[PDB]
Amino acid sequence: ERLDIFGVPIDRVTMIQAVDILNNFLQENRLHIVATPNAEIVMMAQKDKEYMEILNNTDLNVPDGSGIVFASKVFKKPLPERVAGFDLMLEFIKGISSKGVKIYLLGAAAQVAEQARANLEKLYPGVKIVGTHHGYFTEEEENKIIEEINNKGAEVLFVALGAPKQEKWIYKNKDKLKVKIAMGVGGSFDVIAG
Amino acid sequence: ERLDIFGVPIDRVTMIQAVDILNNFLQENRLHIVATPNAEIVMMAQKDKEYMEILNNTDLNVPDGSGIVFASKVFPLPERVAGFDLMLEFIKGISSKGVKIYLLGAAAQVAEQARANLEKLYPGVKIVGTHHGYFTEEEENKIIEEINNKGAEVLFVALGAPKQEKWIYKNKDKLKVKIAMGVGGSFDVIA
Repeated sequence: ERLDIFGVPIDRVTMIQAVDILNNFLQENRLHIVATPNAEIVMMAQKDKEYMEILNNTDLNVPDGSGIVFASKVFKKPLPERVAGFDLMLEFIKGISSKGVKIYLLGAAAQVAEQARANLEKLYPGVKIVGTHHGYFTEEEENKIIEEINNKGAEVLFVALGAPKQEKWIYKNKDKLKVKIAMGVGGSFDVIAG
Repeated sequence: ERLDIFGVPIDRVTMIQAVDILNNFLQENRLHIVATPNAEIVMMAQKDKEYMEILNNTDLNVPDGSGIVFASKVFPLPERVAGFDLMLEFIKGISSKGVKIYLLGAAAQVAEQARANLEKLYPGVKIVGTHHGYFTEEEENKIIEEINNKGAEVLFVALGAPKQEKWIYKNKDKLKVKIAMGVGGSFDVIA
């Protein structure tokens, strides 16, 4: 089920299998941490012990980009396909948009997650995005942000802070966040906000 | 020819067109800066004025990943391209042409392992030198001099965005290469 790319475990999953695993996570009443490691993240983890530890403690590590798939070719069972973290997020949203799954968007500059919300509502009619908040917050602002996420009863939280900040923030707040899925999505809100 | 994605100019090119442009850059006696902007880079450039300036002064910006292509759907980029595949496809073509390549970046012996693996993958490839990326100021002088003395034409900079673009741009008048391109974690995955 998993392969090791320089200490980083990667779930041997296709896009469809990753979406199915995320849907199954919604049936388990606990926080699930999802990361999408790519070649850049593997490189970063070699120099960042804390990041390497987090990546070894997530519920699902979906491969992102081409580089990580190429690295897996050394194995008898390589990674089955090239997956983009961006496409995984959209495909997962698409499926839950008709199920009433409460989504929270946290990250990017002022009004970017609001614009992303407006655009996702047009793209996926019926999507339930319960709240949004910018990603250039201090540690002081953090507790009020987590309280709003929890008060709105969010089931899925997309964290557009960029790697490794997004994984580190989720992991540090793993016992505070009352969501079922927390997933780092990097620049995904910016490109949907157009 | 170029699309603006939140201030970042993106060359409206397919992978093959990008490879053809890079081949043509080898015929021009000047440094060409190549970046592969993705959604993450676009986001970084909104808060980093110096990075935004560099991305507006590169010779070629090839789209990387799905997010940036999705953003272009407003009016689009012809295809989803990975910067990693662009690097390999460009190496593949120049491996039989004697084009000198320098590998700079990544931890300890990763760049040298990447060199060994590229020599197996593309027989005839001319990688004249390698160096790790966690270098000091005194080491930069030695690296730049090695790059120029060995006569490298193509430089792959595996330092990660924005460090890779910033390092190339700061040293744009020191580097005697025809192409300098940031490649992120590309050496690690070839090693």
